[PDB]
Amino acid sequence: YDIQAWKKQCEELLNLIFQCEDSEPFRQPVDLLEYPDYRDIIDTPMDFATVRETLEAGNYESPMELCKDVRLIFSNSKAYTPSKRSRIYSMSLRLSAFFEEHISSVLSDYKSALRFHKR
Ligand SMILES: COC(=O)Nc1ccc(Cc2ccncc2)cc1
Repeated sequence: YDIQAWKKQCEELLNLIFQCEDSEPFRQPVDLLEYPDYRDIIDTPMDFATVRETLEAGNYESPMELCKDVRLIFSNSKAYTPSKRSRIYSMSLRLSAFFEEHISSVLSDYKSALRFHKR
């Protein structure tokens, strides 16, 4: 029932994502010089360094907020892909499955801890 445990659990999950070769296109903001029309399609850019920085700044209140930003990285990749068979999109699908598999217990434990706090 540790209400604060999610933060280090998220730091460790982010460390695992950074070690994954599938995260390489998503470690830094999309290069607008290489994809000049990117902001015509994508309203809110997001990447794993921004997520890590937001967490380290103490600007996430809950793992649900972190999860919303990580999910935005994947929906941006799906929205920008010209094909469902593109390399970067295919990497986002595997990385998304890995993320969802690992974030599930973080979300469950935090919500359980908060319910216990308000029992
Ligand atoms: C400096 O790193 C980048 O610019 N990385 C990157 C990440 C996503 C995209 C967008 C995309 C393209 C094709 N399929 C799916 C999504 C482009 C580039």
